[PDB]
Amino acid sequence: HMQLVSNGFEVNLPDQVEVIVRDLPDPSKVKEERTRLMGYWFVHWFDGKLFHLRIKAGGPNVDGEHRAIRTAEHPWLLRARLDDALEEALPKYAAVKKRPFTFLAQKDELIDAAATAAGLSHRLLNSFKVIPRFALSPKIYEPVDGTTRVGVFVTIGMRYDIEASLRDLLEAGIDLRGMYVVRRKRQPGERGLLGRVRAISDDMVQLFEETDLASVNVNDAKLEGSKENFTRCLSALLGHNYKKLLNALDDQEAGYRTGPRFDDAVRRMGEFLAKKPIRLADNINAQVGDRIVFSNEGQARNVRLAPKVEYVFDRTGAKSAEYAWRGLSQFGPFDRPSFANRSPRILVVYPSSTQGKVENFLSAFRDGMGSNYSGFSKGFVDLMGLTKVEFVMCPVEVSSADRNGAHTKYNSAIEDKLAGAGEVHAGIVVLFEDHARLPDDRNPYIHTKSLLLTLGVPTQQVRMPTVLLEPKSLQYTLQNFSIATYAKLNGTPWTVNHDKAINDELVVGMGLAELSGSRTEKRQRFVGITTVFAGDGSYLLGNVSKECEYEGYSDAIRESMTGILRELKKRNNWRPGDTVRVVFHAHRPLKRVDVASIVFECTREIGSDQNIQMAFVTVSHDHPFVLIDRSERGLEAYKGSTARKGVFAPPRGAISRVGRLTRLLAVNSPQLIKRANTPLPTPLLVSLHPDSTFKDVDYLAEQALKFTSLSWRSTLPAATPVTIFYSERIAELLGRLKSIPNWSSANLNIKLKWSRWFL
RNA sequence: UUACAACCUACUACCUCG
DNA sequence: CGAGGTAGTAGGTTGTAA
Ligand SMILES: [Mg+2]
Repeated sequence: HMQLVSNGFEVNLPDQVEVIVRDLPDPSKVKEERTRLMGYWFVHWFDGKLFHLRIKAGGPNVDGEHRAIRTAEHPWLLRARLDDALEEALPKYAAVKKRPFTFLAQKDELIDAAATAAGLSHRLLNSFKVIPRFALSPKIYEPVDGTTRVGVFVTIGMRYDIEASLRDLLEAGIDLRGMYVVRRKRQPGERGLLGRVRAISDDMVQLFEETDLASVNVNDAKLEGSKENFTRCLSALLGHNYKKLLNALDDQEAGYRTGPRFDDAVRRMGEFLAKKPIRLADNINAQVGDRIVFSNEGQARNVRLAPKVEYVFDRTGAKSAEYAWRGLSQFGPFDRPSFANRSPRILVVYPSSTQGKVENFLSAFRDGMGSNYSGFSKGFVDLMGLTKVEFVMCPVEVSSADRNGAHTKYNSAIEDKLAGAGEVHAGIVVLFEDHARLPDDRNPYIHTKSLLLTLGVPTQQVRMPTVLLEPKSLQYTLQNFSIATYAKLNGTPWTVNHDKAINDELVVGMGLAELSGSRTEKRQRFVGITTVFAGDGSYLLGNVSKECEYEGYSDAIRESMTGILRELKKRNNWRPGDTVRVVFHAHRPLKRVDVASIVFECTREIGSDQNIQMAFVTVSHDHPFVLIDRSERGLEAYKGSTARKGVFAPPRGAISRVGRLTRLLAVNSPQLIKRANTPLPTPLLVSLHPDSTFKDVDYLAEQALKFTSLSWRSTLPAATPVTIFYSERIAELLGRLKSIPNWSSANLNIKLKWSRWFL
């Protein structure tokens, strides 16, 4: 876009500050000196050295060497001092966090405002609070390459908090049983979470899944400020008015979170922070400047709009579209000419009592909903170019009220049905809502997923509330169910475009899952790996991981890359002088040492005959940056609407430069924004590891964008590139399956090698 | 567990450097 | 093993399907 406005302001800083520097090779002394010199000096440890900035005349003295520190060369000093000085600039706002300074609005409280707007009241409602929370993050950025500056970035959220005495909630007739409670006050490094409520007898809450002690005094504990606890309290207290409160609260928040309202709030924060000089030290001021923009003015080259992603439906490119569903329904799937299994046999496993409902869903899915539900008129068979689909019906004698034996019944019925039947190529498993979230030792989702994956049969499962959706929602659910089921059968629904530049490119991602059976039990880490290859004008999904242990994960990345390089070379028969590029994706940066051994081992495997280029990229969701497109009017929220959605939301594929290694990428355009009250979106942050030998982060941001469009879980694009997302879905599944009796990964790389079984 | 999206809370980690 | 900058991951509730 021409000009993208950020949520940050320039901070005009002195061009240098004098400081006193002392060697301190042991960081553990810092906390003793910081305290010792409180109020008189700001101190900061960097690079084995203690840096001391005099904030005011007279107090303990410091020894060391005098140095002048030039802000252009070492912005880290004054960046850290700003964290404290912003706090000091706002003495009437109490820090609820430091670094970044985070604080509450003085008066605004939205429960009260929503209650008033809805016409509601209840004696305990003043004890439920939703309060705007602002943070001010000083960040280093580079308008133009080689030149640094510090800006202050403004972000807004809401603190949800339930102040109510547990005694008063019990006495007003809310059932506290099972609610998570936290300490009212926390000490330094003390935990918040205490456990769940078993009972309140006497002056004390009895807890289970406790973290430390098994009981705690009513007055030391509060319900955690979760949506679960708000809904459970307020629905009980307000009954059939609860809906009115909710819709009105949604309106209040929109007043802080939509584009023009966010923009206006950042404006007002800036004007407040600007009104005075912000003082860094006794005789040293900083000054909050203009809003930071991302533009191509005056030899800055800080923004671009990537072209639209093309959804690709053949090996050439004749058949492309801007949207997955419109492409698919028009051309059929990318692999239609070669797809091997025109007559899939699909086992359908379901509670016997849901038979008529399951038959209706199956008819809709297979044969279509017809021409009044135009999102899913024609059905899976014609959609995908198949000859037919045979269902093998597997009813299970199981009740929704059965909490302990549901998994056993599903599995027995599967075994018994399969033993007679011939080959089945996939299954659909239909699940009761009350079974969906049972613990894994008795969960029918995971037990049936396990048994059928062991047998080499991918499944697409579904809950009964989904089976029963009204037809206008059901059409969109059948789109997504269809896309994943076809992919489960080895199909390639679509690919995404790329330009033929170098002689081969491999992208590998890694994803984490952190699993436990409850919130009070320590999570265990598992990983997945997903690979994607450049093909002939479009990107192709490779093989995925079958092992999921987190320990050794850098070696597993290295092993995946070196094995695939070796096989890519044999296949493509690279010529002397060809260039091969390897890109890695994750939600965190790799270690420098691991980058070194990966590069070493990939370079040794490829050999001296080819050039290799390697990039290591972090994709970040939660950071302090927001992009505002003031040109964007937004769209009508539905047909004929004075309300707008995605007002000020940058276009999808907008790429802004933060610094040499970092870009912001806008993914959620007005079209994709859900409703009028949906907030201004945040972009993803794309960061290139400094040790990368391939350096074009613009190219890597556009590539990440394309990979969000490659998901076969949905017609709509994913939140993060499939290299990472598929890996998280694999890690979660494989880490759960680890503990399920009789699970074996043996078929994962045999019957299921081309099955997208993890979608 | 059709999904996409938003939010909230809780939990802690990750990388760097010495 | 700690300073320092940073933000990841899980699970719940509600609205909507480029
Ligand atoms: Mg799925």
